[PDB]
Amino acid sequence: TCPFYKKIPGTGFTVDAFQYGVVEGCTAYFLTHFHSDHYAGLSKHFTFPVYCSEITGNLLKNKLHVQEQYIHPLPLDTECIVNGVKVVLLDANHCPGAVMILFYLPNGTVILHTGDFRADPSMERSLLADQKVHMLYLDTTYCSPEYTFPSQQEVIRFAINTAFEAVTLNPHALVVCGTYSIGKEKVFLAIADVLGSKVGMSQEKYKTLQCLNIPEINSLITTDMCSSLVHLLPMMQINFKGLQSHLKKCGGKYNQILAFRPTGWTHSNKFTRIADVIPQTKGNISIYGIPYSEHSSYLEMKRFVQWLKPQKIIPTVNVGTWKSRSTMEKYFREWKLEAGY
Ligand code: NI
Repeated sequence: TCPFYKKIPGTGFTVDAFQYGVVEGCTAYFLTHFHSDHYAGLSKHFTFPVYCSEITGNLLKNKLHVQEQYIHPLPLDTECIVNGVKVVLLDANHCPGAVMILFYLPNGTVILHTGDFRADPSMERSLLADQKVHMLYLDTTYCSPEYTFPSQQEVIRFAINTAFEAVTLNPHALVVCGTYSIGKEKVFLAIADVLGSKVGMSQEKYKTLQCLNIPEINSLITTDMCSSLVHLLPMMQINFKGLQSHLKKCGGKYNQILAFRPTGWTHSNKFTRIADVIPQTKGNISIYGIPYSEHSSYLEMKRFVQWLKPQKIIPTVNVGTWKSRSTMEKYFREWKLEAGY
C-alpha cells in the first residue's frame, strides 16, 4: 500500500508510486526521474497515464517498453493543466531528465515536490521566485551536517587532470569508469574529451545514453571497444579482480588501468580534501573513489529551504527510523528559528 508522502492531497495524483499496484483514486501517476527505486513497477503492461519529462519518457518507451499512448511528456518551465490542475516541471539538477514538480491546488495551496535534487542558488531564479509554497516534499538524503563534499566542477577538474597526467606518462594506460544507473555522465565524458577518445561501452548502456538528448552524442560514445581508450563497466566490476579480467580481454593493447568509482558521500570526506585524494593500487591497477554527488549537501539543502520558507516540510528520504525522523525535524526547526519564518 502506497505511503502518505507519495500522495498529493486534493488531487488525483501520486509521485513515484508504481510498486503498489492500482492506487485507489489515482488518475495520473507522475515520475520525477528514471532511477529504479522510483520507477519500480513500470513495464509494457502499465495502462494508466504517466506524466514526466521528455527524457524520462524516451527511457520509459525504449528501456521499459511502456506503450506510447500512456506516456505524457511535459516541457520544462511551462504552466500545463493536467486533469484540471495547473502544474510546472522544473530542472532538479540530479540525473538527465530529473524534475521537481510544482502543484497549484484548486483550494489555493501551492506544493513543491523536489523528487531527487541537488539544490543550487540558480533555483532561486526559476519560476519559484514568483509565489509562496505552503508544503515542500523534500529530498533529505544528506540531511545532517557531517555530509560535506566538493562542487561537481572541482571533482571533474581532479578527474580530467588525473587521467591526462597518467596517459601522458604512459600512452599504453586504459581508463575505466564505473556506472550502474543514469547520472554522472560528465565524469566519463570529460575524461574522454581531454584524451581525444570516444567512450566505449556495452550495447545496453549505449542504448540508454542514446535516450538522453545530449548534444553531439554520436561524436562522444561508441560500442566499438577497440577504438576507445576510455571504457565504461558496471560498478560491481570496479575492483582488482574485475579489472584484471577486463585487461586480459584487451589483446595486449594496454599494460596499466586507471579506474574511477564515482560514489556519493563516503566517511573519507570527513578527513581528506579533493586535492589530496589518493587511489588504492595493486600492481599495474589503480582505483580512485571520487565524491561526485547528484544530491544536495547539508549546506546546499539548508540554503534552499531558508530561501523558500515553506510552511510545512515532508521528508521523502530516511523516513524509516525514529532516530532519522527526529534528527531531520530538529534541523528543520533550527533553520526556521535562525531565518525567522
Ligand atoms: Ni535518484
